[PDB]
This record gives sequence, structure tokens and C-alpha cells, in this order.
Amino acid sequence: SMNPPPPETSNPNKPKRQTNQLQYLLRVVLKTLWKHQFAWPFQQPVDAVKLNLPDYYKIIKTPMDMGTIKKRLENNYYWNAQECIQDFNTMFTNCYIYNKPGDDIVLMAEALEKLFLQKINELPTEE
Ligand SMILES: CC(=O)N1c2ccc(-c3ccc(NC(=O)CCCCCCC(=O)NO)cc3)cc2[C@H](NC(=O)OC(C)C)C[C@@H]1C
Repeated sequence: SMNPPPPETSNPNKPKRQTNQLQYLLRVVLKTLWKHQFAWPFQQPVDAVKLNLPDYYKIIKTPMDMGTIKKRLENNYYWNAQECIQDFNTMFTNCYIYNKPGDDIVLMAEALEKLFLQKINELPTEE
């Protein structure tokens, strides 16, 4: 029933870089999604205590949210763009797994994912 610790956003043992693709992911992709009217439920880890969803972290074993992604991008946690893209995809997939089709939260996630894919289709090549 309690919340787990959030995903790691800092780790001195993990290798990291700044790439042009990761810069794009922060400045274009994350910025575009963050200001969407339906972004707010995804801006921090799912608080299963607040929501009284004691099964959330039984069903969802790889939690992810945009607050964590924003911290990882700003803290230069990632090695490459695919690590970040996978985090976004995990966030969407978790929502589709836990919730029913046609739930409001699923409609919200689908709106964000549509924008995400438009922006990722436009991902620049590596410098
Ligand atoms: C992502 C996901 O799958 N879920 C989820 C996750 C988080 C929340 C959620 C998130 C945040 C809060 N409230 C707060 O953090 C307090 C501040 C609210 C926002 C203030 C405005 C702002 O700062 N905007 O940027 C409550 C539920 C609700 C749902 C979903 N519940 C629900 O009623 O979602 C509606 C938004 C449709 C259930 C589900 C488990």
C-alpha cells in the first residue's frame, strides 16, 4: 500500500553524456508535453496512497513519470536518447496497462503520446 522510493535521478556510478538528441528531448519534447493541459497527472510519481490504489505498485513494477524524466534530463543522468525515449514509453505503457480503455487518464495519456510521437519522428541525427 505504501509508495516505493522514486526512480533514481542521480547516480555517481552511472555513465552519462550530453548529446544533441538528449538536448532536443529536454528543450523540445519534454517542454512540449509539460505545458499540455493534460500533463499534470504525469508530472510526478503516481502517489498510490493519495489515490487509495494499494495495488498500483503490485501491477506496475517499472514506474515512470515526467517529473522523473525532467530531473534525469536536467541532471544529465542519461547516456543516450534511447534511454530517455524508453522512459517516456514506459510511462505511457504503465497507464495503458493499469487503467481501462476509455478511462479519462488513458485519454489524457493518448493525447500526450500523440504529441510525443510527432516530436520523436522529428528527432535530429547525432552530431
Ligand atoms: C497516471 C495514472 O495512470 N494514474 C494517475 C496518476 C496520477 C494521478 C494524480 C496526480 C496528481 C494529483 N495531484 C497532485 O499532485 C496535486 C497537484 C495537482 C496539480 C496542480 C496543478 C499543477 O501544478 N499543474 O502543473 C492527483 C492525482 C491520477 C491518476 C489517475 N486518476 C485519475 O483520476 O486521473 C484523472 C487525472 C483522470 C489514476 C492512475 C493510476
